[PDB]
Amino acid sequence: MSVGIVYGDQYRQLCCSSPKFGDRYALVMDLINAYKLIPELSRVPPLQWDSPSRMYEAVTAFHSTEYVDALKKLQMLHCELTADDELLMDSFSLNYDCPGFPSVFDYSLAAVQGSLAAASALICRHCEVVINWGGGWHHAKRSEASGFCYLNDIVLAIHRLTSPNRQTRVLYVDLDLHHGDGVEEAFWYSPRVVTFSVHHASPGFFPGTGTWNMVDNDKLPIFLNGAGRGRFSAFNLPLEINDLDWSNAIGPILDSLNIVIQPSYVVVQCGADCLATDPHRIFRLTNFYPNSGYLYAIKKILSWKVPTLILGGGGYNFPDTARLWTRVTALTIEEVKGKKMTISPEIPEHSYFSRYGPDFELDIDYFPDSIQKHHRRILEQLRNYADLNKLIYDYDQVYQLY
Ligand SMILES: O=C(NO)c1ccc(Cn2c3c(c4cc(Br)ccc42)S[C@@H](c2ccccc2)C3)s1
Ligand SMILES: [K+]
Ligand SMILES: [K+]
Ligand SMILES: [Zn+2]
Repeated sequence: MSVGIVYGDQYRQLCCSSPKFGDRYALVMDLINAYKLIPELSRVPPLQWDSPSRMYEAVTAFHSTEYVDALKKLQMLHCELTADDELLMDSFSLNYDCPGFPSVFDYSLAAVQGSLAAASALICRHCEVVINWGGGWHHAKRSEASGFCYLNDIVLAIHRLTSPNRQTRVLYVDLDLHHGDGVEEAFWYSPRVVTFSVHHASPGFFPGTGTWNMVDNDKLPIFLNGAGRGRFSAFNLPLEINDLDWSNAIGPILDSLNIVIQPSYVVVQCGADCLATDPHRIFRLTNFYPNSGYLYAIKKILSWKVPTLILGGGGYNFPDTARLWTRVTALTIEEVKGKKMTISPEIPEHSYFSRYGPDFELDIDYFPDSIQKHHRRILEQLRNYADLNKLIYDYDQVYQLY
């Protein structure tokens, strides 16, 4: 019922203004349009503020005044650096892996604009599900920029998320290869927003969080999962993996969270760093139809009949990221609108066609205990969280999932 997608001319220009990603958003958008999926999707234009003060209020709802001012100064100055300017940019980590360029603030803000527009569309009940491939930056902190993430659109969108109903709870699920540290930290003390991440964790791997907590004692390391009343609310799955193993690792956890928490809204990060074709070469996820962990997770999330917001994020293989996200968009249309879509395995000729070689197939050119202990730990954590928040559940079906 009226799936949503976020795109616009200025949105296209500014989302494709990052030297790291280049024209990834342009390729993704052109691949959705080339398969004639745009007429099956409702346009959600990015949200604009009537005054710069309103934008400041919206952004600083999570971030700090000094950080936003420093990012604006970086954008202004890049359009040499003084010693004090270098010092201030280093203090906020506005360099190194987050380099400056003339459109840092504009692009980082456009991502938040799209995410907040999707949030408003979900709240107003205009769209059952809204999609935004220009956002999904889960590494941005209050007073820090990490992993080319300057503004955390996810945190602000979740915060923005009335009928009589009752207390509102939002379930965040992160499928990026890297840990959702920013969203977890933002809602570390909040039980209403339940943050879950599935990621790779190895020593020296960015960021190194979402795994066993290293402390100074002889006891075995444990998993930190919140504080105060937001304790036991942060869930993380660190994995050392193919589509089937990833699907079996994710399924029971997300089903248990949906059953227990009973959230009003769901927000999914679909960063494409887990693809086997990704240059990082960590996980072995694909985009294949016959039954891909991405598609399985998305379908199982959509099966809950809960309003959902899908975001992009990580991914360096722009054509294959576009293939994955186009398949995800088509499957969302099929699941929500109830209208099947027959995606042509041969990629239609379009603008960026030349970059989808050399086989020009929709499927990507790739030819293909820890988990049970993790399952038990997350099951106990979910039990503790449910008892802490006094949630009603049978404690029998959830065990049967595992
Ligand atoms: O957006 C992301 N996930 O969603 C990211 C994951 C990793 C990131 C951070 N990073 C890294 C490189 C790099 C080159 C530019 Br230009 C800008 C940022 C960069 S090479 C590597 C590296 C960094 C530091 C030292 C050695 C190698 C990791 S961005
Ligand atoms: K993740
Ligand atoms: K939390
Ligand atoms: Zn990533």
